[PDB]
Amino acid sequence: QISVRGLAGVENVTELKKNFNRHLHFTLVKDRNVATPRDYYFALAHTVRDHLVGRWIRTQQHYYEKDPKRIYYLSLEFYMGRTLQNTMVNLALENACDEATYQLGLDMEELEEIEEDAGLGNGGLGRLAACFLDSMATLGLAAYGYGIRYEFGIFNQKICGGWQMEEADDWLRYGNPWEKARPEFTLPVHFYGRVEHTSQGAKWVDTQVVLAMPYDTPVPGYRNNVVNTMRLWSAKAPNGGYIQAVLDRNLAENISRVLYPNDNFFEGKELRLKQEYFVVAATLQDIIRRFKSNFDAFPDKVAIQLNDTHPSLAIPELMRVLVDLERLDWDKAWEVTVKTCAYTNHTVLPEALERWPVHLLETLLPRHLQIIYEINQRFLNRVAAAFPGDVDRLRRMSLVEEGAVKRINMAHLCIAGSHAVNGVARIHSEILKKTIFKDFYELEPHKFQNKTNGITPRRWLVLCNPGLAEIIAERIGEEYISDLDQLRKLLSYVDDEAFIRDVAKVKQENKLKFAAYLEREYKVHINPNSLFDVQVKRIHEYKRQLLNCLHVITLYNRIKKEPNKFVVPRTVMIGGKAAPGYHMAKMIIKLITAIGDVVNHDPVVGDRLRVIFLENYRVSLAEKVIPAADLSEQISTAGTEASGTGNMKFMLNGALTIGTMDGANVEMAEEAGEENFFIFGMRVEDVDRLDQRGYNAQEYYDRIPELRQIIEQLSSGFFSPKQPDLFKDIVNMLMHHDRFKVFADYEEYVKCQERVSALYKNPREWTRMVIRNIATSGKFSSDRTIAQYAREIWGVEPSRQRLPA
Amino acid sequence: QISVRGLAGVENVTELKKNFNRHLHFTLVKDRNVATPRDYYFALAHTVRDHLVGRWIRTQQHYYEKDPKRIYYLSLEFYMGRTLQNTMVNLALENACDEATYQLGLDMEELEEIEEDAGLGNGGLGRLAACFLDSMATLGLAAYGYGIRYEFGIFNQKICGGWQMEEADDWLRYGNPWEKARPEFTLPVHFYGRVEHTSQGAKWVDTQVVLAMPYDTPVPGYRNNVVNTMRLWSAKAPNGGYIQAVLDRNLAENISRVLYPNDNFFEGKELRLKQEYFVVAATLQDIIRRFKSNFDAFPDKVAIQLNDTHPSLAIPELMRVLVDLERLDWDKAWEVTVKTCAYTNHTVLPEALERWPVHLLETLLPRHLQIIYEINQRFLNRVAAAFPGDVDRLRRMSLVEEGAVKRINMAHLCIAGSHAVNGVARIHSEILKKTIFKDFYELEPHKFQNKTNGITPRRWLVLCNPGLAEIIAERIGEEYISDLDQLRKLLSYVDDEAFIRDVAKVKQENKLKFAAYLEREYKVHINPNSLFDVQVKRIHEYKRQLLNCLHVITLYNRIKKEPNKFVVPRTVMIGGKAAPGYHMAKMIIKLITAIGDVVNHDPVVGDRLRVIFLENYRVSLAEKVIPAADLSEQISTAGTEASGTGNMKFMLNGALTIGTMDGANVEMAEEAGEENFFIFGMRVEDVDRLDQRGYNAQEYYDRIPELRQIIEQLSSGFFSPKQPDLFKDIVNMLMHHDRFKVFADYEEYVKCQERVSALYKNPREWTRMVIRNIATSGKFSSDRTIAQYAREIWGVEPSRQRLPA
Ligand SMILES: O=C(N[C@@H]1Cc2ccccc2NC1=O)c1cc2cc(Cl)sc2[nH]1
Ligand SMILES: O=C(N[C@@H]1Cc2ccccc2NC1=O)c1cc2cc(Cl)sc2[nH]1
Ligand SMILES: Cc1ncc(COP(=O)(O)O)c(C)c1O
Ligand SMILES: Cc1ncc(COP(=O)(O)O)c(C)c1O
Repeated sequence: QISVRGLAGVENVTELKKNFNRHLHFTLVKDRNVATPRDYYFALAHTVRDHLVGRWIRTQQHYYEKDPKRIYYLSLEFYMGRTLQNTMVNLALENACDEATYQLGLDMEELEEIEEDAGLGNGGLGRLAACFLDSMATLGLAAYGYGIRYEFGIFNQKICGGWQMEEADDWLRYGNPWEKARPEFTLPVHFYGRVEHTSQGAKWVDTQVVLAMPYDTPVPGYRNNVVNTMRLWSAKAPNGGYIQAVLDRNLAENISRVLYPNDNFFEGKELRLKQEYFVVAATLQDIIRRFKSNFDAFPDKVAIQLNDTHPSLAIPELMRVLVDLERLDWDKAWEVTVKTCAYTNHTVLPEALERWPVHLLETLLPRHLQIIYEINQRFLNRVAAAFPGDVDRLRRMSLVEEGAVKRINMAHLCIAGSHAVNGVARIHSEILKKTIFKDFYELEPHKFQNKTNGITPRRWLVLCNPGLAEIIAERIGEEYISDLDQLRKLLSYVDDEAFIRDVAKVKQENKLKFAAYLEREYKVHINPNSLFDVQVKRIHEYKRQLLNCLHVITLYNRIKKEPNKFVVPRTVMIGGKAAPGYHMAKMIIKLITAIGDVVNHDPVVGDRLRVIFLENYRVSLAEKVIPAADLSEQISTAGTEASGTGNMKFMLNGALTIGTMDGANVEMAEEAGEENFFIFGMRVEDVDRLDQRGYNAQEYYDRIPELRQIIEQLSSGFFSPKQPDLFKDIVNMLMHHDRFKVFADYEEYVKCQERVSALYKNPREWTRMVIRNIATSGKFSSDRTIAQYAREIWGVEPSRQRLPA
Repeated sequence: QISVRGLAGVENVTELKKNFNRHLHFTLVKDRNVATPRDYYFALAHTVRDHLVGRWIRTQQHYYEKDPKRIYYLSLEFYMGRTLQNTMVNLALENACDEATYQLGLDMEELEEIEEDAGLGNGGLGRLAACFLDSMATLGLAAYGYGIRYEFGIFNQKICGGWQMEEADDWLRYGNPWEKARPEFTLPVHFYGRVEHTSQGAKWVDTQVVLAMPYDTPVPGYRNNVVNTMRLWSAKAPNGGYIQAVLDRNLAENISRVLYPNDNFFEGKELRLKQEYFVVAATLQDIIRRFKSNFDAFPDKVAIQLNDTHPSLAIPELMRVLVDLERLDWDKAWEVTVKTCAYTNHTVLPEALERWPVHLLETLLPRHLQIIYEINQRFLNRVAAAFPGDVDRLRRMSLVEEGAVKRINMAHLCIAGSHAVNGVARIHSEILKKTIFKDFYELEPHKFQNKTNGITPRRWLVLCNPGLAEIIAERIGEEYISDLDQLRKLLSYVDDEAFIRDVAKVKQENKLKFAAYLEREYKVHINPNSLFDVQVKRIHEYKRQLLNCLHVITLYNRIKKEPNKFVVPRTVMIGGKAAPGYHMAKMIIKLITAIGDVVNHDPVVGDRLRVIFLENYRVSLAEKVIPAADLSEQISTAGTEASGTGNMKFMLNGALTIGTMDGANVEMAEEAGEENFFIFGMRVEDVDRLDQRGYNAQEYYDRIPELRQIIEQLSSGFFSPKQPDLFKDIVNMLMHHDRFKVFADYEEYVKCQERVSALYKNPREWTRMVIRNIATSGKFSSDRTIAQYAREIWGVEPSRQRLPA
């Protein structure tokens, strides 16, 4: 069996079994005769959960007495996934549980498949939060994750008639064994009301209260005995007629009901604003109380990291508390606030920027608006002094945006109230300084940093790709698991026939296992001897699933033109959710399935090309498909993807990347060598030049016969005979309203895809290049990222020293 | 210590402690340093809960293989109270837990005070359901309780400015250690839709589904190793825009949200009808499936007991299922149904009768209405044949009621679709036959029975009055605990000086403990050397808390007239909830407090009379005040209280009763001797005679100067100087619209109260009479009642044989 999954200690197995059987009887109230695989999964989950407890108590108590600086990671999303396997891995219990369940006549992997994702995020930002909690525990940081316990996470996606359908993600249906309710640490949050300016200052009164009930989930570090805490707040009513009043409690409880499924788009829903304030206010009460267990030392004991502008109200909230309740002078309080807070920016796309209507803030959060105006005044006073007479800089830098409706720019608030501002990869971090926050960079250059994203090599290697983890371990030991730069040592195996063999063998095993999953779960058949070409990520125009579609159609039309000409077989897989209200994204999902309907049923094509849409892409599913992937599609328009992290997943798991010089793709290529990446298309510079003279898609259509053909297939109704004009909006958009310049990268992309195939025809040289990629993915460990946060922002030293027993 | 609470086994205590400490660590995730009394209560609850599990599995499996007839107790209410103490008592674990907690430095009674009531009932009917589940387990019956898991039970009553305020009863706030969720046994219930009459018969289609999620609570028998099941169903949504759709799931989930606080009043709310169908449909699916694990044998394997008309839809539901889904012929199905179902009637008051609008049933439950019309037709066909040409009997007996709005009489449906119909005490059961269901009794006399109510001597003696239980045990052993007629043996101790001493000593201890509770919990001071005179029960005109008020005012006015004349000191206590919309009941609560405001602050009165309103009367509080009570107020207007059961509580716990010849008061007096009860006022016969010539309260006012005085105190504003006419509605009602003839029993009552005092001045003879009452309360055991149900209705033999280990 696999040594990286640890020891199956004889007494450990015995004890595991005993405790499994104990929970089944006492916790589940079952005999082996009525018990289902779900009961078996939960008995395991409880048994495994018990091993966290001693460390969870010991860790938190150890922070109480060492009194290190506390890091508070505020996020509206934690995209956690399942936790059974992760717990076993970080606790060295995996092989032991596997044996114990084996002796009881159970298949542990089958049991793991019953666990529901905690899918309390939308995409990258949400998952980064999750990898970050993991890496902070593994680096021995006294770090707390602080969010919302959504009753419903990211919608369950079904595909019906080729179309996405949304169903509620009822993830707490059968209970959550991993969380611990702390109803005794419940806290009041206030909304609405108004401000009384009197004698000991301002007073926020006549508010409506919503209670915040914390639920704590354990966050285990990798084999270091550290167990940190994720605290997620749940909304509760405080204590028409009686019945209606009792039923109307739902209204306040709706605050924590459901994750907003808008990935990188701003919607301006009040219920969202309530969700943001809810998490901010409850969290800060916790931070202060725990601090108190004078505020000059506050930034020496407290860091607040803002995952985007979503918890940006933490800035006026802290000020409110310090000034109104603690009665600090404004200036004192503001020094404290800025040194406490730092802000992570995740995207440059204007429509994802949070700009809340002033009337809304005035109504829901009156005292916060006042405070925000006062912040603006003093901040623009600073601008004016540093740049005398520069009036336009003033209106550009202003927290307040003028227009038919006045709004507050929440990014501006964050920069003003934070000592550090970071982007999430080098290219993105620089553009913040150069253009989009150029003015702020000019006022305070020292605020601006880079922290290039990362993924945890626990989840994203050991967990999901134990076969790859094992052949690496066979060569270089297990230290790389929490020291991922050691993967560099694998470059020395690039001519090693055993390693070349094993790497290819591991990938083929992962492909077989994925095929089996699709057959099991969907009765979908995929050609195992095909290049698995995978684009998985949220469905957006900027991510250009449509470019991928153009290519797929290109391959189909080329096959039909020259049927007799050999092409490398491909299974092209696309997966990802569209926001329920983004019509275009939903049209693109349908187009993917509609291409499959033609392509996958053409006898002339047979098994040399398949196109399939992976339903319900989510963390658990990523862990299945990514280790199976040959080609990693990372084809955003240059300038549009701040970083990405799926890109990193694929690199770590033995896929080659086809991509643009966008986001962290650039650094990955730098790390591996551009010779070892399929880089294509416009650079940022070329996109800009095209914007200066204006993007005319018609030029590209008039000069490329293959593209012209595809577009006429779409228009004429070749991919929807029953509904000839089904795809007119997509055609119109591409021809006349394409913000992401799909046609401009078509040729370079198709050519680059030809090189991909060319290489794939040479298995040895494909695998050698893959080795060059794995060996060089170390930079993309989230431990690396978190240690830069710790040293460059939070001002804490990380550590991988074991806590005792 | 107390031997009736069992043995503190040395290894048992050791093990208890171990397991207490185990749960505190693994279940509560606490160290002894952060732990609160609430954590300590839950560690105990888990520790004690573990002792049910083996018996719960063993009991249910034993029913599977013995395959006895299953009893299904359908009730919209189970008024359970707390379960920690009850579990320890029935498991002989009380003294042991007390010692174990003692060795850990904890007071177990203090820990018990943290447990929230399961207050999922309103009053008598709800509590009878609870005593019944207990007695069925103790009699070894394969009995299932089937109801609704209300998110909110009976409202928490606060008193503010003398007025009742209602607050949500958030009883699941900190978790329910006692219940076990069975989400895997979730079931669909259908609403709305319409009927297709085709080929394999009718088809109910286009329904809206609400899921029913069962939660199972253990029901422990008294020391017989039996643990039966209470199954309570919780409403769940099945799987505007996305967000609103997810939020709109609340609407269906509102079905199980809150108990309707209408005690003995019919309101006609659709949400109520949904609650009734919900419980009926989910329950019957369970019954059928479990039966299947041909339907001629169905009544030999299934009894359905209907606790009032609330689950009366079980009758058309069973028919629906048998006919539409199982495709039995109508007649076959109807024979099955009638032999399965029996109906318990709880009140004769017309306004508590369920008569649902036909339009409502047509809309929510179309197929049920059809079936109900068909039932009516065939049933009235039977009437017509048995009573040819009797047309008015036809419209009187009809399930269908004519009027501006046509309704279905649910009582009529129950009698028609049930093989037995019972009242809840002898007098009530006879009046059903004589008058109110005279016509049905004449068609089918053999259907009509009596089952006089009872209370469990576990909860209502051993649990709540361990001191009384112990001195009884000292004389006659412990067999009486499940064989309550053995209390008769105590009549031989009526001249026993040790027993007389102990009985009085026990009561004084209970009074001290109650005083302490009021001082602790409310800083209310009561004179311990006073006669404790207690009227506790739901606030209603028929129960005549106002008569009690007249008396209290009488005593105050008599004191003030002759200050120097000795009177036996009294603390008069009134407690009970008013329905949020019953204005008059709410006015009566205020009047009680307002009398206290004058009386309790008159220096001339000092501590010789106090009037206090016991806030939040509920099962746990009954267990505190009833063992403390000297005088038990049971003063309903004759003819109006079908049985009562609080009356029985008081008799069992050493109070004397002042009462009318109403409900089970009559049988209690018969059991004890009328010499041993303070019986007063009109009998049913006198009430009737007064109705024939018309009740004129003015006569009573014009002939009784003391009454006249009190009424002028009310009118003139003596009990509300700030608001002189506060009590005008109460005055007007009593003078001109009194349905319950308060003035007609005033004189007899006041005189009878004089005899009460006369006796109380002779402690020995008071206690001897109390002995005569306790000794004769055996008939009022719910085991007795349940065994009559088992033998006379269900057709099963009860048993007190131990199940093994
Ligand atoms: O949910 C937990 N415990 C509760 C406590 C409770 C209180 C009242 C009623 C029932 C229960 N049952 C539990 O399992 C729980 C224990 C642990 C240990 C963890 Cl590590 S994460 C975690 N959650
Ligand atoms: O609530 C119980 N067990 C659950 C099972 C579960 C499933 C998923 C997630 C967490 C948990 N925790 C429990 O305590 C539970 C066990 C028992 C034993 C009883 Cl007797 S009454 C009773 N309730
Ligand atoms: C489920 C899920 N969604 C989104 C992402 C981010 O991927 P990308 O960088 O391709 O948008 C990841 C890594 C993932 O696990
Ligand atoms: C809390 C509670 N309410 C109501 C009742 C019934 O009492 P009564 O027969 O006096 O209405 C009881 C016994 C009780 O425990």
